[PDB]
Amino acid sequence: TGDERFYAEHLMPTLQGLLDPESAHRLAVRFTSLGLLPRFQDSDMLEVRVLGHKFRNPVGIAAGFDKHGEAVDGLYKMGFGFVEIGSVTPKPQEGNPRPRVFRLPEDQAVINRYGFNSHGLSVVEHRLRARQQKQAKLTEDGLPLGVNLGKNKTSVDAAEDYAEGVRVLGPLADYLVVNVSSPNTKAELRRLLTKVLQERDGLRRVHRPAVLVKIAPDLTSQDKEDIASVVKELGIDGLIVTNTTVSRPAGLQGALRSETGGLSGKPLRDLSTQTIREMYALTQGRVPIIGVGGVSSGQDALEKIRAGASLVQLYTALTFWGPPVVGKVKRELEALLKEQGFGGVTDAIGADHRR
Ligand SMILES: Cc1cc2nc3c(=O)[nH]c(=O)nc-3n(C[C@H](O)[C@H](O)[C@H](O)COP(=O)(O)O)c2cc1C
Ligand SMILES: CC(=O)Nc1ccc(C#Cc2cccc(N)c2)cc1
Ligand SMILES: O=C(O)c1cc(=O)[nH]c(=O)[nH]1
Ligand SMILES: [Cl-]
Repeated sequence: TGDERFYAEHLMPTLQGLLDPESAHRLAVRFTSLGLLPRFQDSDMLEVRVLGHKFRNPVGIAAGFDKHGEAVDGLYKMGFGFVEIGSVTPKPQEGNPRPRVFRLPEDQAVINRYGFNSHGLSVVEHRLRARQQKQAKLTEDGLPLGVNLGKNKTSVDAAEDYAEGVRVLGPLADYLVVNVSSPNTKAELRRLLTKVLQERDGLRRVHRPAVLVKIAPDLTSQDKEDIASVVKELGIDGLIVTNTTVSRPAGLQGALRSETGGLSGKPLRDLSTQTIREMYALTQGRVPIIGVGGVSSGQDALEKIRAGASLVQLYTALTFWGPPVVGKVKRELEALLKEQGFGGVTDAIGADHRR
């Protein structure tokens, strides 16, 4: 380990006693944008090709860490195979009043109710424009960029909010995420998606992103049936499974366990894996899934891959372990793939459903 141990057992715990969660978040974004990051060689086993793109490795940074697109380059430096920014809202909005981010150290969990604090499409548009061609080279080198699209608190036409997002940031993105799963803000989902896809199809070819839908882990069985049906009917390019949970699993110990918000981290892990498993089966393994929820090790990552994920993301784990957790997850995942007889990540995708 080395750096891993220093960060996990000394640094992060020190920073956590000195800074509230949102200050820590804000300072992490600044340092990451500045390249102030701890100083793992990518191997051919971790490469994934999906959503029409090469991913040097399958470990991405989930939405919500870089909501405004300020640290994209620093996140590739940290070793993420792909970066997702957002959620971005059409117009700028401040989000919920503070405090709105809460630490549950005894559960390796976080509760957040940011409320889609966003700089807005226009600010984020120019931020991405200033590095558009640098990003084109990154994408070509297997380091793609995703943009997560939200809706303003006050909007009166949710589908037009997403359509404006497709129009404004779609041309700068490798894939788009239609986030219909924040807990902080069937033919009707079909209405929404039909309209996002038509707007996406209306973009010039070199500027035409894949479109993914991100779902909650709190869906009824009927909701998952209806989502799987529409996704396959409309040709949605993939799913992100899952957002945070508004449930509170039995056994939470943190004093702030009853704060309103979505719960992330280790108590969400297997709820998210089970939702990946179900969605993979309802879509017959034909719809790429990015698996997200409580990933902090190679075993966490592989369990979601085996359940049906082509790619994984993490966020809360970064808040406890720091940047070295990216190399840790990737090192452990490679070793586990060899240990279980998988030629590479690709071979492991959905492996549980074939056993
Ligand atoms: C503080 C915080 C903010 C988040 N903001 C967003 C967001 O704006 N949009 C989004 O789709 N997901 C958001 N998420 C969800 C993450 O992208 C991810 O789905 C979730 O936290 C599970 O992964 P994790 O357990 O590894 O963190 C947020 C999560 C956290 C903890
Ligand atoms: C809620 C939340 O976002 N929490 C959080 C996220 C990230 C960090 C960090 C960090 C870090 C550590 C070393 C170098 C650099 N650039 C950044 C801390 C807290
Ligand atoms: O901005 C938020 O509060 C937020 C959005 C989202 O999609 N997920 C989450 O946990 N929080
Ligand atoms: Cl648990």
